[PDB]
Amino acid sequence: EDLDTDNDNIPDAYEKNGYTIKDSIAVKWNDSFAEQGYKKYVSSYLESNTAGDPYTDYQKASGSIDKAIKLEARDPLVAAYPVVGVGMENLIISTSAYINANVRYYNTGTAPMYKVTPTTNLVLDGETLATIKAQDNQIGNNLSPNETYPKKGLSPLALNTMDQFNARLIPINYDQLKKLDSGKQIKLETTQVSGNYGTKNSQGQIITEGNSWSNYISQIDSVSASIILDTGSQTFERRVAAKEQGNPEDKTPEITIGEAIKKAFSATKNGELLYFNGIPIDESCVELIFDDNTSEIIKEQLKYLDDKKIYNVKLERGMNILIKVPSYFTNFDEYNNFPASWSNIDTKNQDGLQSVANKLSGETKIIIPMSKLKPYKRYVFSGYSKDPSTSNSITVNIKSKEQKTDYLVPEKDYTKFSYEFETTGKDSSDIEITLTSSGVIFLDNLSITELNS
Amino acid sequence: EDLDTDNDNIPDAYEKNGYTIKDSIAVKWNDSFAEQGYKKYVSSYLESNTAGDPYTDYQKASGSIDKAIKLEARDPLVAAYPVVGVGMENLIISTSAYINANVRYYNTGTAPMYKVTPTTNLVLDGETLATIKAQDNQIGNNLSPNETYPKKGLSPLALNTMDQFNARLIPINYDQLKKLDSGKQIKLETTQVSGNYGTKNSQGQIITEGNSWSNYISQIDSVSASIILDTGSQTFERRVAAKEQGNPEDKTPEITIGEAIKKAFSATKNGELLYFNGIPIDESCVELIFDDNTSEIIKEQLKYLDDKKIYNVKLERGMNILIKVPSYFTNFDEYNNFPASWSNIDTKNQDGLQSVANKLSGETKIIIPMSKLKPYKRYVFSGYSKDPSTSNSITVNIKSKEQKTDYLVPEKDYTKFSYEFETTGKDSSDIEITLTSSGVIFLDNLSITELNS
Amino acid sequence: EDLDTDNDNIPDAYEKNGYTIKDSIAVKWNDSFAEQGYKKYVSSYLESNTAGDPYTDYQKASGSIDKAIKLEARDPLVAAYPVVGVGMENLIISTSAYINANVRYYNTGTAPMYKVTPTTNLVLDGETLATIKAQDNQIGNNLSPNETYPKKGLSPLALNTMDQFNARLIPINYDQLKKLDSGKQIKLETTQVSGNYGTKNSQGQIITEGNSWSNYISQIDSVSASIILDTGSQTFERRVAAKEQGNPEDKTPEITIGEAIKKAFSATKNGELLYFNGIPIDESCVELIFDDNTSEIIKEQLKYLDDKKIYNVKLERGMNILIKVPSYFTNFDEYNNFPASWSNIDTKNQDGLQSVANKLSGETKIIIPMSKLKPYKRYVFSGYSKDPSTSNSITVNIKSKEQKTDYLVPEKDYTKFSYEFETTGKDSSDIEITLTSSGVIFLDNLSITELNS
Ligand SMILES: [Ca+2]
Ligand SMILES: [Ca+2]
Ligand SMILES: [Ca+2]
Ligand SMILES: [Ca+2]
Ligand SMILES: [Ca+2]
Ligand SMILES: [Ca+2]
Ligand SMILES: [Ca+2]
Ligand SMILES: [Ca+2]
Ligand SMILES: [Ca+2]
Repeated sequence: EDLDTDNDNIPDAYEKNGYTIKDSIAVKWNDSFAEQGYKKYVSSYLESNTAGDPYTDYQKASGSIDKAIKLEARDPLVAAYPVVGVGMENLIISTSAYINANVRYYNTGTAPMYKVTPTTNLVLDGETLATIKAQDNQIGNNLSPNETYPKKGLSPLALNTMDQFNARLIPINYDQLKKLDSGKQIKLETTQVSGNYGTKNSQGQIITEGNSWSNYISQIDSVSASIILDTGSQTFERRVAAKEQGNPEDKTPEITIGEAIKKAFSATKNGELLYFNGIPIDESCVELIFDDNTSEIIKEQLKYLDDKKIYNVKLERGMNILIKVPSYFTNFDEYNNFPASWSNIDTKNQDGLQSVANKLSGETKIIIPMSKLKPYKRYVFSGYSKDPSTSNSITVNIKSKEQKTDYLVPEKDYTKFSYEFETTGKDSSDIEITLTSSGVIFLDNLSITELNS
Repeated sequence: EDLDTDNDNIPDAYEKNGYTIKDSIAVKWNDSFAEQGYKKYVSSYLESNTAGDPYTDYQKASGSIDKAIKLEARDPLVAAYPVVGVGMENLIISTSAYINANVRYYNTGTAPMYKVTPTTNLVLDGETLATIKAQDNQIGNNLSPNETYPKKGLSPLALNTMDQFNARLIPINYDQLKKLDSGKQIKLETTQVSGNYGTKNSQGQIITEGNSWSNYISQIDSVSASIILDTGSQTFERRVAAKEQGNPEDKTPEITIGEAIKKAFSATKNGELLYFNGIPIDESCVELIFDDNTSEIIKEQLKYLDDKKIYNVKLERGMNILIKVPSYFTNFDEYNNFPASWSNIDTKNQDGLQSVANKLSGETKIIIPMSKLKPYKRYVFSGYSKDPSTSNSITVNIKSKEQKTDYLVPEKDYTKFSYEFETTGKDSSDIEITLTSSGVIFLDNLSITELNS
Repeated sequence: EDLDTDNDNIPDAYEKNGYTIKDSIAVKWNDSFAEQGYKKYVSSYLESNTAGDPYTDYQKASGSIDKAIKLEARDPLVAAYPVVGVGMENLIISTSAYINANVRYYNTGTAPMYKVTPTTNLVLDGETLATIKAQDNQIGNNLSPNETYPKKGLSPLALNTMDQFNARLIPINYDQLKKLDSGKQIKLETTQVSGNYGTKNSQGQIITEGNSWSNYISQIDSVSASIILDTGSQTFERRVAAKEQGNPEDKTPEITIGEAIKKAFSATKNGELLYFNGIPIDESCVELIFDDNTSEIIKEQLKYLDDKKIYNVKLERGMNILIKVPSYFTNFDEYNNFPASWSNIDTKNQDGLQSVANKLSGETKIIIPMSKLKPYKRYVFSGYSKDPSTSNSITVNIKSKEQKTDYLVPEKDYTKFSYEFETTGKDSSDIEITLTSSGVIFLDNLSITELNS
């Protein structure tokens, strides 16, 4: 109808159901609008800023905001939130002594952040040497998403001043140098970052002076769940709005984990498979990492669902989700990046997850060279196994810093198994993997994924 | 009706009685609204800000305030009040000499506090070495309730500057080092903290510039009673509005201590039992600590009440209440965390406080290992005893720094007994507890609670 | 009609089709208006600022903006965007030691930029010595396009102060001088530049105080493609607005690469040939340099087009295009700047690209003196070859740092061939070029172009 409780130019009936923006006006969603390229939006009819960002639902949906904001933040359920961190490129120490850093700022959010003023800590071993706020020489005027300051091809900015105006960074005593010579080196971490956001005033100009991102950080972090996606080299962090559990007046729409991922990362869905930029981010092709609360919530909710899939679990406020695209992934259909081919593989099957499976009759042993491996790193080998007989056990031998010999009992249906090991030393013993089964098994989606060192 | 004396969008009749917020409008409370999850609110019809905070009754009730504010502060009788303290994580001294601290700020209130600027004192023994206000490098942009700055996983921020811009902390003379070498160490206490609160302006943005928390601290502290709850590791401080005694024009609603606790901490009530987060905070399961004025007020009011319970005493302005969840608690029904089982215990009874009691025929002696004990600490052993005969006396022997031998005369009904002792030295004599009675007694709710060292 | 969705004084029908400004009002475009000197403008009817600059479509089209802005930015599809860089004219080092620079700012954009405050890095070899922001003494009040500060005839401005107020630039230790004496010299690069833009207020005056160019840099860079033109001595950088691919609500007009170049550089078109300032910038007379993404996009789009020309490819958002006017260019019609004439050239032909071709029967060898050559530089020799027989192969011998002997198979129609070599040392061996073919070939548009050293 024409009822607007929160006065954001979108009718309450349109917000409760689907709606789309055409010619800068909101209209009812129709299933025939998807082939033209339109997207269906849903938002709370009792709140103008469903996601908690400075931009209302209408501004996000109609694209009436800064054009450097990523389109993923045009969804009213996805918050435009800059994530900025400081990377320490180089360290210089020279005479007490003086210390200097070459650093570069990174942005992994959905919104640009003007006037970047990071605050950093200098910690050697537990003890924090100094806390430094960015001075006038170390302030970035612009920082667009998926971009750095200084940009690519430019040297990292210098940091040598402790306080305002002119100052020199200096350890308090010779003990710092004494423990530096022993073999202890210095970290750098970011405690907070200050910056501005852009709005259009009554004169049509863009102002970024009185608009502070710190006025919305606590609000966004309290009404949303965090989803992080790592692709080995690039990382993307997103916040998705979720409804309150015990609040009856909370009208935030409810979406699942897969729907939230698709909304936050704008991943193309080809019927059922989900692709980010041609890289499959489907549930069975990636590693999912959760904290204790999210893990227990998902385990509790899974038993009440017949499908029993992570992507079908309703998103809830306070969730932290990490997605790790496997470094090595083979499915015997369209991708096999392993430098060395597997042993005793039969592709003549039709019982696989997507197209076919691997009919293993005996054992499979793989020799992985360490040239394409990262030393001093923890890895996880994951896979999907199928055994209708449920009478054969699989024993696995993994070569690592400590030799691992483990046993597994496959189930009737496809079951995921993951084994964690650690590799230390580049010029060390070669990594060997072996798995032997009593009879004939089905294997699919074998992955090697890096974890924290 | 439609009479609004204070002009806060809530009718006076609705405020005097119960009311609830539905579709952003206030409506009469109905007993059938509780099963939908709604809450009943009451507030003064002669004051827009009943609790004394910057947010009016309508804004609190309808949730038109900053979303990082805890839901306990959505009650008009509970004030959104940040409680911020500075914890001194590490101390570094090195050459006169120079001193540096690694500190972290903590928030235990219901509202976020922006631009945290604490003021701290450096006291060694009585004499205050220096008073330091937080500089630009030591200011926290955001500080959400139940969160720290820097957040978990980040090193504590450094403090080495005395005055504005650039300065070095330094003792005035060698006497400081002379008495430091003797074995005297340095404390750190917070005298005041400066910060901002968030409000939405006419343009829909959030501004935290001219909004100071110091404009409301004295007002809140003068029209409210303080309730603190300690759970061994976490502490929560709340302020609950109370009416003036001699003022006839004060229309603040009157609530009891149990109702105030439930409102302030959002504790679930399962008929009669009260739980915070699964931890029972019922009157008989926790330790209640009061100052002299509150103690005498409660003792005076108890004699005029037939029920004779602390939680049924009307809350009054100026009250200070402390709740300490017992470290060890046994009730013989659903909880027994004592590492060593009790002696001569008979659970076959039906005269207990909730389900059953302990039928002790003789004596009970418990040997508590000091591995799960805190040395150099004062402890209290509390319990509930019942003796219909009223002819048997109970003598208790408690091993501590000084051996305690005390006598008790149980009453006809259940009576609470508390004994205070001190344990000194980790590698000291083991703690022994014994209590002997002439005949058969009923024992329930035995608790061991830590006190100040 | 009279429908204005974005309220920029231009009807939507006029924006969708062509329109022109007459007597400060927008009117329908007519084909008879071109002979009077009028230009046809197109812009999005759903956005007031199609290009993303602080000036709306009407202000750009009608010339209601600062008069120092170049007329190329009067097109609503071309953004008024200043490009400012710092050129290091001289370096002085003298005693640790002190360092001073003589520098001059350059502007290669379409808009003037007031209050220029560049930020620069001092890098010797990887390590960044210091980052310096322009102080009060090094700020340029005005910087017009194609102009410098200080202007021509004035000495470059001095830079010797590191921080605010008064400071002296100084290396941290003697290691800087130690590696300077070895033969390592210092670069200077610009990380960012701050400045203002001019707008007219309600009183008719021009204000450049609160108008910051950093509020529009990220917006312009995200909705436009960059085109750079280098003419050996002068460089011009432009941004041309392009539409979003997947957005159905993006109404930005679509133009080709040649049309975009003509719009951005105001190049006169004499039917088909395109001239910048009498220098032909036609597709076959210049070198086109693309990044990987633009190269693959253009290759993909070319196969779907019958004409198969770069200038007919539709411009797309995110494109980076570089145009290099060849240093030496001969076409046997109206231009031959080679100091030494070619060998075995027959101009009696009528099958050339524009007027005639070169009928080569045998081989062509050219001796190019190094007096008009730049030592330690990489060069490219390009040309167009035609062979209807398609039975003769052409072998080329190029003298350089390494002697190059390459083979080529000409096609039936005109085909472009490019060969890259490097010349090192002014007092080195003379450069020789030779190319021999089995039979009779057609040669046209022979060019020598400088590349990066
Ligand atoms: Ca609405
Ligand atoms: Ca809404
Ligand atoms: Ca498969
Ligand atoms: Ca009222
Ligand atoms: Ca009121
Ligand atoms: Ca009991
Ligand atoms: Ca228009
Ligand atoms: Ca327009
Ligand atoms: Ca020609």
